Amino acid sequence: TTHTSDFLKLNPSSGLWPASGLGQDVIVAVLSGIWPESASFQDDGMPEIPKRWKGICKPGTQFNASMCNRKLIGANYFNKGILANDPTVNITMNSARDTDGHGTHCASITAGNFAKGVSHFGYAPGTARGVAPRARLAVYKFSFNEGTFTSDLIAAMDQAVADGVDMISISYGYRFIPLYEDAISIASFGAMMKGVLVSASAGNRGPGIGSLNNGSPWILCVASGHTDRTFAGTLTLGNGLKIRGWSLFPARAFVRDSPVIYNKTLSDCSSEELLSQVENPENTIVICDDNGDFSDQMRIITRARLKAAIFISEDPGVFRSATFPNPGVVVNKKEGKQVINYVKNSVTPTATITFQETYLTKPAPVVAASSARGPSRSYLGISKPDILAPGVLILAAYPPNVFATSIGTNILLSTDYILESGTSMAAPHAAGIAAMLKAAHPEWSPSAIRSAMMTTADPLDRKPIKDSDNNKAATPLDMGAGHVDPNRALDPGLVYDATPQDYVNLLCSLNFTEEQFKTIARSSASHCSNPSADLNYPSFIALYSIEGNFTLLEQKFKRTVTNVGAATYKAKLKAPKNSTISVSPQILVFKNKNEKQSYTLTIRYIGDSRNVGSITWVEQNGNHSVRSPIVTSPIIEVW
Amino acid sequence: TTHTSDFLKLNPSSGLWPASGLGQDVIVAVLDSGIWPESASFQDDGMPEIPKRWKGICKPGTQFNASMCNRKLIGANYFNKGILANDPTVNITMNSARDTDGHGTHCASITAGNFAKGVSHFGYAPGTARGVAPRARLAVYKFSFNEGTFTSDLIAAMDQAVADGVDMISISYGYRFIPLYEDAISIASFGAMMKGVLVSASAGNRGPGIGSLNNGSPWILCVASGHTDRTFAGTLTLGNGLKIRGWSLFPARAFVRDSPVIYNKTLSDCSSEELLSQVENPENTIVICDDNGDFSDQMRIITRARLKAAIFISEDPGVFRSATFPNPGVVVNKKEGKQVINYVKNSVTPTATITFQETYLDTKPAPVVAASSARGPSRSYLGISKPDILAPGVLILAAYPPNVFATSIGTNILLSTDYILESGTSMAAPHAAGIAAMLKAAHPEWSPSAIRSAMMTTADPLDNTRKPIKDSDNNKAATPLDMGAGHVDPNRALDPGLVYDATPQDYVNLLCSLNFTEEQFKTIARSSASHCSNPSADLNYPSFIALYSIEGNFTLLEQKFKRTVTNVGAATYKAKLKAPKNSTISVSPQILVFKNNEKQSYTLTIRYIGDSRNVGSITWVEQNGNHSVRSPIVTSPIIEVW
Ligand SMILES: *[C@@H]1O[C@H](CO)[C@@H](O[C@@H]2O[C@H](CO)[C@@H](O)[C@H](O)[C@H]2NC(C)=O)[C@H](O[C@@H]2O[C@@H](C)[C@@H](O)[C@@H](O)[C@@H]2O)[C@H]1NC(C)=O
Ligand SMILES: *[C@@H]1O[C@H](CO)[C@@H](O[C@@H]2O[C@H](CO)[C@@H](O)[C@H](O)[C@H]2NC(C)=O)[C@H](O[C@@H]2O[C@@H](C)[C@@H](O)[C@@H](O)[C@@H]2O)[C@H]1NC(C)=O
Ligand SMILES: *[C@@H]1O[C@H](CO)[C@@H](O[C@@H]2O[C@H](CO)[C@@H](O)[C@H](O)[C@H]2NC(C)=O)[C@H](O[C@@H]2O[C@@H](C)[C@@H](O)[C@@H](O)[C@@H]2O)[C@H]1NC(C)=O
Ligand SMILES: *[C@@H]1O[C@H](CO)[C@@H](O[C@@H]2O[C@H](CO)[C@@H](O)[C@H](O)[C@H]2NC(C)=O)[C@H](O[C@@H]2O[C@@H](C)[C@@H](O)[C@@H](O)[C@@H]2O)[C@H]1NC(C)=O
Ligand SMILES: *[C@@H]1O[C@H](CO)[C@@H](O[C@@H]2O[C@H](CO)[C@@H](O)[C@H](O)[C@H]2NC(C)=O)[C@H](O)[C@H]1NC(C)=O
Ligand SMILES: *[C@H]1O[C@H](CO)[C@@H](O)[C@H](O[C@@H]2O[C@@H](C)[C@@H](O)[C@@H](O)[C@@H]2O)[C@H]1NC(C)=O
Repeated sequence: TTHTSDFLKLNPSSGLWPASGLGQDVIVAVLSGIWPESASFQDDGMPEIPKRWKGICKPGTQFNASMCNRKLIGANYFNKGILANDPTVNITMNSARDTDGHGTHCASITAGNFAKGVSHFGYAPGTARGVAPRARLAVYKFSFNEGTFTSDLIAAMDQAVADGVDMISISYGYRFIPLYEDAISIASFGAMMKGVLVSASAGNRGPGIGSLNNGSPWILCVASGHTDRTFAGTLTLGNGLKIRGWSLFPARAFVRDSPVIYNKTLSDCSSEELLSQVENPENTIVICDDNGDFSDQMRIITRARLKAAIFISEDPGVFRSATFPNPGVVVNKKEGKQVINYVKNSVTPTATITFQETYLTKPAPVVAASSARGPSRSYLGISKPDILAPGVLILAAYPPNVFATSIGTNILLSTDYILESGTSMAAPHAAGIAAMLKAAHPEWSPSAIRSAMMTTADPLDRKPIKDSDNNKAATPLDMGAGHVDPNRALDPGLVYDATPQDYVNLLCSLNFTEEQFKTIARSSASHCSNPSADLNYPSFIALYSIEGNFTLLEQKFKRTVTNVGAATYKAKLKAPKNSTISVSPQILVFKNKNEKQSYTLTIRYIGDSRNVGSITWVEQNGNHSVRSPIVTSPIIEVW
Repeated sequence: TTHTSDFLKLNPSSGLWPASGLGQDVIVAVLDSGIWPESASFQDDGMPEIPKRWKGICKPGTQFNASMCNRKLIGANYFNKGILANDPTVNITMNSARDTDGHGTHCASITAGNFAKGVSHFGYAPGTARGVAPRARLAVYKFSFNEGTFTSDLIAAMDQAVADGVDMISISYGYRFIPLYEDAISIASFGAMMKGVLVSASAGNRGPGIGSLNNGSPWILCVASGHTDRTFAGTLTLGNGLKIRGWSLFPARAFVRDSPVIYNKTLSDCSSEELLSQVENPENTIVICDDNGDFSDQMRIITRARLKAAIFISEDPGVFRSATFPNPGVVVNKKEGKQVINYVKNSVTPTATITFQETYLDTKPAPVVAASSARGPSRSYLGISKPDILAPGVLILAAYPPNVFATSIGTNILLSTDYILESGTSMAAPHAAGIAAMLKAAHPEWSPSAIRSAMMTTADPLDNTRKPIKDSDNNKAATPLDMGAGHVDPNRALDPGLVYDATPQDYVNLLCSLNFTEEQFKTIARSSASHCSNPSADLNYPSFIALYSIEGNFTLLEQKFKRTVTNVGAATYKAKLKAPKNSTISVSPQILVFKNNEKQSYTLTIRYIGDSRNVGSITWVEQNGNHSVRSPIVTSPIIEVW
């Protein structure tokens, strides 16, 4: 977060920040605790706490009722699930204090206060701050070293909603269970019913189809993108050749004019014995061929105590990890050829590598290969995930007394700020943005706010955003509407709104037993005479069975769009491959603010493979562009 | 130097700094392995224009061009003819004033480094770095090259510096085992002195044996090295709550928390690689090392064995001068070492936690004379007490070339840095030189000798506890042969009241009394004086030494010293005497009255007997004021001279 808000174009001059006061008057809850004494959680520029708030600072182990402030305004923890499970347990950290790190990291990403002069062992240096630097923090810890319990999770969410939180951020997910057994979904439904939007991670079991979790209609489901940041061990050869490779070695290693060797017998870097046969290992650099297992090469290299290693690799796994315990660089295939060449055509080939360099990459963003993919096996009906946000190697606060990274085989390091990857990092970005949107428009519903963020998202990086796993254009099942564009989201022109009743009607059309229905609903609605699955959503999915012959299919979607800008819009269409689409009316006229207008989209398609297209309502006498993606998809095994 | 000027009490409010403008109008030359110009210490952010007086060049060379200078680094010159003449076949890789070693960059920043924000030695000693004289001008003269260092090049560098009109000279080099007329630094220094330029030189690091110093010449400011009050911590906490502030300089934020500790006499020696290789799960276990007089070997065996960490029991002063700490660990004293071992023996599942990158400014006592700081008396010239003065020289933080080996982690990882910790009289001298330079800026007419006088008679012989400064090698009171007059006290030195002055002619007369052949005489004096009808060894010096042969029977001896003291303050002083053990001293007159630059002479007389170097002093304390002019006295055997 020393760059992330810049990457999002956020700034004090104009856009969401000024409009929202950096979220000072809004409150975002974060469902493993927090390390309160971190700089990210101090309150230097914070105005008084809004009267509305009455949340507690619940005492516990190494945590007392004065631990809160105008920034970290609430702290609560929920451990009854653990105890009920086994009253024999001694909970070491019986409070909201974080002993894992995940909770601290997420909290600072979403609403970390400005923190000067931080870095990840020299990388990504600068001032850290949350996407919403003045948003209020309410911590709810349900994850403990001794266990994490579904019911505790739900108890935490319910307490947060009950506390009057403006937004909820949760970087957890469960798979393989139907909605009426899905903890986060059950609680989210409740949150939505009460006007609180929930941001949750899509999960990290990508890139296989339908691999995401938290894919519920009443949740903002967030996928993870790379930013334009990179970390360098600049590689210079004895012949002047200079290459900006990749490195995250956590110290200013000194490797200058050292002997480089390339030996096919060991070039694999998979044999400890072989590597142990290179003389003067401590002053020599070895080249490692691409063998699809970098982290094993790094381990063998680290164990053998080589000066450094040059790794040839383009495996996306490499660029999401901060594990770099031994000096070395990673280079792509072409570059790897240049290097090997230099070595073979020389006696006395040498190399120099420097570290702790950080640069601000094309193209970006890119969908992380491991970001889980739609459609939702919780509910195929509605396209997921919703939106893309930065989640690869993000810098945020961290507990000073836990393992952070490693040097050599025997040295562990700790830190105040660490780089971390995952949809876990992305979600809190969205949550903060959502919170600022809500501060700018205090009347906007959870659904409208998700709408602003979506129809305003950018699907381009100026080409279509790529999927890192295959290098082809990302789908809405990869990135939803696209990369969050906070500033635009401030002024979307049209929003696809929805009400609590609308979700009840949706839940109702699912045809669960009334007991299952009650499980999810539980006390926000009763068993519901107007079932309706066509929930007013800012995106479109068209599904097709794969059980037998494929035949031309057709689908019709009804949408209502309210004007938040008098204005008129013309629909522009781009039909998914091998399909046709049509809308009606083709034009929407608006007399004045708040007026609502409906339309119907119709797709005619055939299955076999997920094709994409879209529909944009572009303003004729203005610069508003309301975009909604469209995707066809097979009908897959649901939970 | 993130603390060092604070340790010396220097500040912008009052004292030497304001009085001198932090040395902005003065110039100090560093006879060097050169310099790394692009360092933050050598930028010119607060620097006024370069004084017109200066006409020194920015001599081009390898990777160094004529624009490499600025209002801070105002001069750069190098001298390599000695190398070439010795062998024209040589290819000098860095043929310029650019530093490829580091020593020169370190010394330069210590003496006149500009304020540099947010620096540290891998997390230790963090803060703003600055020279003892943050606005002094730098003139670099490089005579030391990777391919060689030549006496004649050294002399050529000094002469060029004097010729350039430098105000002060700093040189952290020394040679031993040679008579004055073969002593390069002395020869050149005589020339510098003759022309009103004081030379600060290190006393050397072959202490603590007697007469081990170099640069012990009457016309040189000979500087010894002290510890400061700074310490570096791996706080050690045991599983039983016991918390110990041990010593550590591991160059990263290692994470060692609640780890298993073992104490096993069979390997507690930490000298067997094989033995240590027998401890299972070495990567998660902490081993205790007994005191065996060779810590650095223990550290090597531990590092090679890849233990989580080690707890070293040691009080060896060698440990506290080194930044070599490639593996997590702590060093504890003997008592603490007992507590730890106890805890371990009386427990199953003993554990420990160590944290790093902690730095404290609380140490008592300080300063302390470094065990390795070379000791008087001068085998160059027993006649005059050496060294002259004490200054911070142990683990000093200063600039360093970014592209050279700095320190180490594990057996295979080398690190580099912009600012490094370094120990030795090498670090002390540039401290004195900067102070001398500021004194000269405050009093533009003061001679080199007067300035050395101000620094000496104003030096403090007591430590932060108000006891007499200790010798780290034995823990007894330091001698003037260990620390000269004592620890520099810049602010006081600004207003000494009385100075023991001297003139170029005075040194000629001294040189003359040495009775060298006239060729030898010419070697040293070369062209500043001619072969000298008023020989005189009683050089007007701010200290006293009384020598006694050890060749046979010891018999009551007597010595008389004549001193002249000029008043730099109308005032009157009464002499207070403290006679060295087993001896008597007397002065006359016992009182000095001053009407208004007036000069007044007196004679000190010691009656002593040899056997062992005893110390005493003579202080001229002002009756109607707060001036105190102190001069140490020391008896000494007469040892083999060079
Ligand atoms: C949870 O903490 C308890 C203390 O609050 C532990 O029992 C206390 O444990 C002491 C440590 O062995 C023991 O000296 C005390 O007699 C005992 N007394 C009480 C009432 O706390 C408990 O440890 C378990 O129960 C104790 C009594 C022993 O039987 C241990 O062997 C058990 O592990 C702690 N529970 C756990 C699972 O750690
Ligand atoms: C390339 O790969 C191997 C790295 O271990 C080297 O072979 C090994 O050489 C060792 C002595 O250098 C020897 O003890 C090992 O038995 C041997 N291992 C194997 C699998 O052969 C090889 O060195 C070359 O080949 C060996 C056999 C000797 O003939 C050496 O003199 C050769 O340099 C490494 N280097 C090269 C240039 O192939
Ligand atoms: C001193 O620098 C010279 C020029 O850079 C070196 O001579 C040159 O070395 C090159 C590499 O061997 C070679 O391509 C050039 O033809 C050669 N000659 C000239 C005029 O440049 C010189 O290297 C030494 O002398 C050469 C001729 C070889 O015999 C080497 O063995 C020598 O090292 C450098 N001298 C040294 C001591 O490095
Ligand atoms: C203290 O150190 C001894 C030397 O390392 C340990 O003995 C060594 O134990 C190894 C297995 O632990 C074994 O492979 C080595 O051959 C043996 N070496 C020597 C010189 O004794 C000893 O460990 C104890 O005694 C040994 C023989 C085994 O029986 C272990 O199980 C014992 O712990 C050391 N004793 C310590 C921890 O108590
Ligand atoms: C003298 O050395 C300086 C130091 O670089 C040269 O200036 C640099 O030139 C490079 C071009 O290769 C630039 O990238 C650096 O930023 C320049 N820095 C500046 C502002 O000096 C300078 O050009 C050299 N002059 C000559 C005549 O060689
Ligand atoms: C709890 O918070 C911190 C963390 O332990 C404690 O240091 C506080 O100690 C007590 O309050 C502070 C303000 C100080 O006066 C100290 O001396 C007290 O013991 C504690 N704070 C409170 C409000 O209990």
